[PDB]
Amino acid sequence: ENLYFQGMKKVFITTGTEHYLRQLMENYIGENVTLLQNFSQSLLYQESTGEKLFQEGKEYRVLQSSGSLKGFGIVVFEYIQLRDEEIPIFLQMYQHASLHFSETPGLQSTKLTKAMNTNQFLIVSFWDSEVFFQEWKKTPLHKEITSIMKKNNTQVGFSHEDIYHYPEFS
Repeated sequence: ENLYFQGMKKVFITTGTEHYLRQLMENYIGENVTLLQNFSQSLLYQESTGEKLFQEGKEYRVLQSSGSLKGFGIVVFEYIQLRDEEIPIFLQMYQHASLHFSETPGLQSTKLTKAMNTNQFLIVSFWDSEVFFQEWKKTPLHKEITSIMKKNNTQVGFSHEDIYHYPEFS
């Protein structure tokens, strides 16, 4: 089995107003669901195994994962487009880099994912605070992600870095 193509571990990402997404959370209470927010927008992040079926949001296949979500801090979404020729190289490099994620200060968890049926990749990283993420920007992995993000951008919204935080405590 080639899990790049056939893997069943997924991330679903649904954007919307806080009110809508809080209703959506109510309907999927007791699921793997996290509400995140930034200045513009709210987002629901879920990990699950299987298919989207009728569920909302955009689906990404998880290729590589590390760590575990602690439920606080900031979450960074790095969307990049890879050319076919780059994919084996990038996956190997990322796997080698990931051997050192446990030594990366403030890094809780990472997900390397691919949009279903396309060459758009999404790297999700969970951090204790933005300070730790800003330090990580100094690393070769961040530099190469940034390079690809700029070089391969087809200018239709598939390449961007979005930062979210956990919502106000209620």
